[PDB]
Amino acid sequence: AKRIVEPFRIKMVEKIRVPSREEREAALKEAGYNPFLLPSSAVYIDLLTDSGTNAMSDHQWAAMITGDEAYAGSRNYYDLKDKAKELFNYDYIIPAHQGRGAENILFPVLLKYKQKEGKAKNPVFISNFHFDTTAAHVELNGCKAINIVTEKAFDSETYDDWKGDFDIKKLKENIAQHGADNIVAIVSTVTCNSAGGQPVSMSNLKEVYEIAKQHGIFVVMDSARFCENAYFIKARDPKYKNATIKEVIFDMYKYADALTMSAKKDPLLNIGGLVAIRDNEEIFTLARQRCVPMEGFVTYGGLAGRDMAAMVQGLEEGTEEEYLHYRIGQVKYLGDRLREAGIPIQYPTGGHAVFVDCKKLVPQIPGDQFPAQAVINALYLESGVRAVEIGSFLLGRDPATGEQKHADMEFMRLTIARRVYTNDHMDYIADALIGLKEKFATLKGLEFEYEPPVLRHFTARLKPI
Amino acid sequence: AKRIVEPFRIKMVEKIRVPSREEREAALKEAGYNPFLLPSSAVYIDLLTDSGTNAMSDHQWAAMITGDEAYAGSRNYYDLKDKAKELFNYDYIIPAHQGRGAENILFPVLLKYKQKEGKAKNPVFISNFHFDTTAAHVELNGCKAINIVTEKAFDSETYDDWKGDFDIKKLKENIAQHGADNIVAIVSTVTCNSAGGQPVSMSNLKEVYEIAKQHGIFVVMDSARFCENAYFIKARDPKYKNATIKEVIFDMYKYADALTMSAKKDPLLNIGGLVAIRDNEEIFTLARQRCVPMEGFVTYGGLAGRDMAAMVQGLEEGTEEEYLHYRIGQVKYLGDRLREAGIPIQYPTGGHAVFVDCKKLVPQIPGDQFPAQAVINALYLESGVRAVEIGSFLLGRDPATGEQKHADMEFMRLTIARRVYTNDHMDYIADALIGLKEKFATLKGLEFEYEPPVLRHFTARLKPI
Amino acid sequence: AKRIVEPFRIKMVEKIRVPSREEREAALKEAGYNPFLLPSSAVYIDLLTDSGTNAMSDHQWAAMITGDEAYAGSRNYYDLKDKAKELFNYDYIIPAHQGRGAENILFPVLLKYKQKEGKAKNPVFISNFHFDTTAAHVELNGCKAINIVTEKAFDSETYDDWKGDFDIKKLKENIAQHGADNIVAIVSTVTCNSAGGQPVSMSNLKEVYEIAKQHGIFVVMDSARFCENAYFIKARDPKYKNATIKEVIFDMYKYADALTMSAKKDPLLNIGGLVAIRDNEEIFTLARQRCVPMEGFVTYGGLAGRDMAAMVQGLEEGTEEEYLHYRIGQVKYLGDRLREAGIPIQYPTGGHAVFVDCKKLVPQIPGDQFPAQAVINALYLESGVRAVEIGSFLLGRDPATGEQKHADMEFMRLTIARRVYTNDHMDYIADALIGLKEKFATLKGLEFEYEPPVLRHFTARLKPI
Amino acid sequence: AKRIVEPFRIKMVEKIRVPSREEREAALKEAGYNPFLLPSSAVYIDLLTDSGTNAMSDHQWAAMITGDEAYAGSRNYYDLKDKAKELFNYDYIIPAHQGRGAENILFPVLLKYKQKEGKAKNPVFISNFHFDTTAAHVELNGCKAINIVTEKAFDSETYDDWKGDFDIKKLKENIAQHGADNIVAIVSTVTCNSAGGQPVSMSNLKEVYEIAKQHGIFVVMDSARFCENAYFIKARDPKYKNATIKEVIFDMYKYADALTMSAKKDPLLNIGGLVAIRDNEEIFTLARQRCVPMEGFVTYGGLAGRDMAAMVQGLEEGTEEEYLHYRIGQVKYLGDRLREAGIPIQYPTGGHAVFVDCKKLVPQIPGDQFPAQAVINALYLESGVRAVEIGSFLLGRDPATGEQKHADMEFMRLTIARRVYTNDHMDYIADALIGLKEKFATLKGLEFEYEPPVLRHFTARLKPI
Ligand SMILES: [K+]
Ligand SMILES: [K+]
Ligand SMILES: [K+]
Ligand SMILES: [K+]
Repeated sequence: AKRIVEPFRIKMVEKIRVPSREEREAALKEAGYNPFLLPSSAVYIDLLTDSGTNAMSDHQWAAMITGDEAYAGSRNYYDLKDKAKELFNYDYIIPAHQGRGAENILFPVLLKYKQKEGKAKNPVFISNFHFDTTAAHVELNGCKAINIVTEKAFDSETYDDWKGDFDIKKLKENIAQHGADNIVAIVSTVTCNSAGGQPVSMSNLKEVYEIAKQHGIFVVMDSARFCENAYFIKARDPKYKNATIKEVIFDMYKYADALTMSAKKDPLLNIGGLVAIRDNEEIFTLARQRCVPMEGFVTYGGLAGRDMAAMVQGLEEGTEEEYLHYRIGQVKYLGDRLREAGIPIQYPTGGHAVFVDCKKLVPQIPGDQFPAQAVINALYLESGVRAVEIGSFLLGRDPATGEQKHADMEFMRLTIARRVYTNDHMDYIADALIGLKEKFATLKGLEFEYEPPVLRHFTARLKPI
Repeated sequence: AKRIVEPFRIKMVEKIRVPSREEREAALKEAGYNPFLLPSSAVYIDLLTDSGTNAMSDHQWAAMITGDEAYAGSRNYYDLKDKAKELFNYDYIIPAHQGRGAENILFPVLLKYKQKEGKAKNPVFISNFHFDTTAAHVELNGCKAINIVTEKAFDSETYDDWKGDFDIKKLKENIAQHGADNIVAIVSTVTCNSAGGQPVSMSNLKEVYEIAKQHGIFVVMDSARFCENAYFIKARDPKYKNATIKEVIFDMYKYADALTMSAKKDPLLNIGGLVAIRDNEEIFTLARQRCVPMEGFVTYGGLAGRDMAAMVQGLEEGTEEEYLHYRIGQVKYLGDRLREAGIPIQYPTGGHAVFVDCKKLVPQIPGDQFPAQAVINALYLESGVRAVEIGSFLLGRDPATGEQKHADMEFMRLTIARRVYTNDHMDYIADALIGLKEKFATLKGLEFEYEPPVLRHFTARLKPI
Repeated sequence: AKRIVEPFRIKMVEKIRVPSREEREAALKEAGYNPFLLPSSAVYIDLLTDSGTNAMSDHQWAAMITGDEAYAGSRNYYDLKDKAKELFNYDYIIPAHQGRGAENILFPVLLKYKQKEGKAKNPVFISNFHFDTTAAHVELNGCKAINIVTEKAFDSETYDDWKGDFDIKKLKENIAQHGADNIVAIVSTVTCNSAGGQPVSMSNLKEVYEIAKQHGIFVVMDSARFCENAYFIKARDPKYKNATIKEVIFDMYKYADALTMSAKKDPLLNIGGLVAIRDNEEIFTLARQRCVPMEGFVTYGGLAGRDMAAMVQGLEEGTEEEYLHYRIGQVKYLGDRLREAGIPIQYPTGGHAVFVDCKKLVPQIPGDQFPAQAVINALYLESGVRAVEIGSFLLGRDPATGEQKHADMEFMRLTIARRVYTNDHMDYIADALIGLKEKFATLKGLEFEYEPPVLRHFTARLKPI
Repeated sequence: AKRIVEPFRIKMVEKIRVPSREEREAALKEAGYNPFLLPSSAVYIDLLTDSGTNAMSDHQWAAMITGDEAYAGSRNYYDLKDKAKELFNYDYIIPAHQGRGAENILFPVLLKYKQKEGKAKNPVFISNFHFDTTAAHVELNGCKAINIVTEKAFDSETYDDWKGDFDIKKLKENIAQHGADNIVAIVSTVTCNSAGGQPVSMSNLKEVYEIAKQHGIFVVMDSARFCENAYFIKARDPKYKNATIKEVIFDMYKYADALTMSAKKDPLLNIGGLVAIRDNEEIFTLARQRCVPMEGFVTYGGLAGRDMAAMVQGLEEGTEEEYLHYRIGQVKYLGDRLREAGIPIQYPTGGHAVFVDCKKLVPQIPGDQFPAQAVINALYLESGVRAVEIGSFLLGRDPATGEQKHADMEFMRLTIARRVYTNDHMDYIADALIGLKEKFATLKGLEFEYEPPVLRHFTARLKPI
């Protein structure tokens, strides 16, 4: 396992504490054995997500201080528009308060646009893998969300360079089965979050786009982690070996017609989103009409002018290679410490998180007793570290039978915020999990106390068996 | 006119400039004669709105610096929940990125809840006056928005203590006409924005609520300007003469079942919103489910933890009587300067803006040629001041005929941001408007250089006749 | 009296409060009838000084966030060096923590340098008027401080364009009487602080410098209020009518060999000082050797890197003409309000304060009972405003007699911080003083409760007679 | 070597870069082969000092935003006064812009006070080891500075718990030789900076004070690193094994009459100093009289109000045992990596820095050709790390001989700022120096290209022999 040194130094700290074992026990109980309900004051290292918890630089804070709060025509709106043109070569932007706000603005518009023509009678969206909010917006607008990530993604321990790739065969099959008239859009998720933050190669992006253009399908690049994706392209694709990260990004965006982006990820913010449209003025116009009632006036889109200013600077900092090398090498370091100790993970590690296969750690716990959640709860009780479940607890029940939907993998996600934790915090997390090796055998499994009909993952209360 | 001194001093300034008249001319020329498309660098004093342009205190900025960005369970979410309980006595809160995000969360849920029971077959919402985003969410959810503000509001020059009051007779008629089963909710807007920022009295709020409860109708308090409303109750209602602002606020919230709030207004923020629900756990639960896909996870609701922290401090600062007395006395000063010089305004002045009747100043320009906007542009070319048109340009066309709807008022809104401008900036606005008197007579009227089917006012290109 | 509008708007406020009469009585008593000993919490509007209490801009605070804290070689040290070259054309700088720190570095060095040659046997310093700290350093180094300001300065009510000028006849007499060999340096104070913030004309600066260079005397420009001085030159000297403020500044510094500067005045800071030397490398080298033990390493001089960064931005903002016009116009507005009510002031008003000639207000109080201090205390008690005495209280005892040294003028200085208070705060101050008109005759006078041997103006405890 | 994990996480970063070798070479050349004249932009990791380069917390930054800039009676002045009472039990404070400002205020006053009695005819100061500025102020006031640190301090590789201790026998001998009447003060430096940041034991501090009080000698505690000293007492003295850090601190200050403090060290600030006097009101009054001309008015002492506010919070954070354990453990980590690799260091490591012996690394370079500076320079050329030479280049020339003074040691000081660098930056430094091992043998030595008289080390330009 190799530690990579920060290409920055610390300028401001925030105190963190390890609550006592007694305090953690009381807190977990109070939270109904569901870490999502814990107050942040009961957490030492928080690995719930890499969304909006990042540390900004002094230049981002400085940009906030001088941000223009004007209701219309903020200076920072124009700077953001120029930044999006510089990075992606896209001519239109609509700021949004966060990624799911950008989805909310654009997706209904793309459906309406396909329907206007008389098409989209049985509308679907196709993606390598739809993130949870993205799929939620697809479904709320009456469409079907289809995921066709390569099957190499489901082979956890086997190394592959590009586990976020679309399965091209399945794409062609879906187009023939549903008809191009029913495909509202293809959503290319970079990096492919739900497959473990695995990169999509340039040639796969290009082939997907070429096919889409042969059938007139609109392509949207879900870009929360577009920089981590570009780093991996540069690291693993010989063709981009000597290219700068911005060159890679520039080529990637040749293969989409628009982007939706959570700026809470790669652009190193605490809040913020964006819609950028390459050149379709009609889509831009319609998306602006929806922006007004849902997010805000079109030159701020539900953000303070200081957050647009921070976004402009964060977009530049998120592309820097020295930073990306360190950031992703840190996630790899954590992954390697775990792997070297016999803990099974998705390998290789993606850009922002390490996924631990809990099935192999607790064979005695059946899917429906949430084995990944039992590991997470033990980790919490043992170290004050908060991780999140990507398994059968999250998957939920089959609506037709009302039975626990079958979960192929029982993952614990160790999600890492950008520029917040050092490699010694990474060692603390790895030692806590390795240390549970002889406790895994005795873990019991959990039951429901209160099971909500929807979004159970977030508020269900549980109890050990 | 009486000037009231600031109960604070200046700690940080932001530079503003009066572009040269040719710059102004060039700018307005280039903006297609429509100030909602000017960049903020073309503006000297901005009076477009009082939303999100406020100046925060040093305690608000300090609260931002230590705000908790945790994804779940932020410390500032708990502080906000306690502050809402303290101010309104409401037990449930859902943060939102801004007021229209709170409307988007709650309104669909209220409709579904009324329909769940089998009711709401021809659904309507009734308000003293629906703000523009509020009415847009009502209509987007297939409902009708009915406004029943007292007719005293339309008598501009005649003083009345309570021009934002609901007409109780029209309320009872609407209930009988539509049926209580069709009334999804009553929306009490305080202050009554669309009537000129005019207060709703405590006895009117109470009567509306009592009637609503007889019929089982849910009442929502649209609270962007609740503190300005409470100041006016304390100033004009003998019953609250010796009460504190917080006591007034506490009594007001006994007359609603929930509130929607743009925290960009009275709570003195640049971004931020809130949904608070008094005690209906089921509505809370359903609103939480909608919050997730639209705004964000339920403990941050599309806000950075630093903005929840500023919001807690801002809610406290917004209730301070000395500040409210100053703030509202500044708007009354600008109004009195105008009134004393013979410019007709809605009187008395509301909490946050001065409304000027432009029909009376440019009689030769008919509604369809935009009298208010020609006043607005003139005001921009002469002084760099950007005001907003509340008239024929804003009213729009009637889709049935494509007929320019008839406005009964051609207003110029002079909207004032909190703690940003001095009484001297107020004298600059008034003198510039009083300096136009000779030119009003020679004012032309504008034509459309480019007109859009929706967002007219935001994006239409116009040209002088 | 004419109110001039701010060329900026407010971005951050600081709450201020009027303590009750009961609190003000208690506080003044506790501070032994000496406002210098009051806590800031017992003060409403603070007019004690215009030093370090200014309001910075958003660009100044932004500059502080990215400031380089490096011990040696800070980026901001090089920016400050380039800024001093740009403004003054001086090639060497030494930062200092504030203006008396710059005096402490430079004055000892100039003495030593004059003595090295065998001169300076009975060393003196000559100025138009030595500020208090400046004279203190002159005396601490065993030298005599001589002040030769024009006699027009002592004629309060009679207008003169240049009351800070040096009396050229007295200069030539002093050179002849002491000998050029005994004159360590001439100190040109701009504006002339002790004369009421009155400007020194360009032709007087030039004449003084030409004379100094005939006798080989070193000239130091005490520059705390160099921008206020430059504004007055542009406003009153026909030769600079069309010049920019920077052109005026560039010409003024042609008439000195070095400068000492409190950056807490015109450069708009809360802390900060500077030594700049035109071209004498030897003086620079000696001043750098003294800087090390007294202030800090030579590339920070007792300042954080964030304060050097703010100083670079402040230096530029302090020169803006629209800001100086407003600022100086605010001080003239307060002075004109007083003059129009028959309150005798130094006229015309200087750049940063209004001086109220208290000998005329309180004739019944003789110097040694401190007339100006009697006015200040009554003003404090009546309004919460804190001002400062520029009279016989400050003048202190005669070292020969041990009795009250005789005082020319008995002034009350109303010192105005930059960008902090509005013209409504000025009205407040003027109205409180004007409202004391009838009380002036009966004012009792002051005795000592405790008199410190030196610097008694800062800590003496006094009692009302 | 053991890595200790941070008891905080990162909230703001500052980018740092490793110049290229080319750049590195160019820059060092341009700088005259001397790192005290390099600009910070040519440095990757800066180990010049631990003074004022620390990272503050979010609570410190927040405290700055609400700091009171009042000229007199700032709220923060009173908070600081209470804080010094709480920590040290001292009743009087005088803020100072930094530690040498505090020395400048107090030392001349102690001299004068001893002389007032007719004593101090051949005045001396005695310390375990006077820091450089401290000795400079002693000498500038005509006194002799005597250092009597235990001889255990000069035995680099031999472990001793208390290498900063005074040699009590030499103390008694010096008192007998000079006479108590000539001893202006004893200065107890904690930790003992010049001995390598080595702690002074409680029992040594107590014994020194007891002896002083018997002779009537005033004791001053030089407190820049009082918290690091307190940590070591708790770690190594069995009597304080279960005491809190604050208890240890409280006891330490029982053994002094006053303190001088650079708050740029343990209090975690970028600027700031303090004078605190236990109970001698006369010393306090005299020190306040000198504070006025040299530093500022007595309630701010040359600091902005925001820096006093940060100091109050910094003083509390610098006492936190978890932080101190991490901080001191990080220095120990760096020392253990060097020692485990065979690099000779002062052992055990002190609180804030690692001292390396370059005499043994490059025996082929005489003292006069600068053995430590050639390690530093190559260290800089290979890694971009800047350290400070504590040896022959620092030492100078004997005043009466004028030849290169004999340097006992040829120490490279690796000084570590608080909360700025991670343990991976520590590895980067350890690796850079370890990887020089082979390469050391070929090092040449350096001569002067330009050697200034008394500003040698900061200024001399040098070249390689
Ligand atoms: K966040
Ligand atoms: K805003
Ligand atoms: K200050
Ligand atoms: K510093």
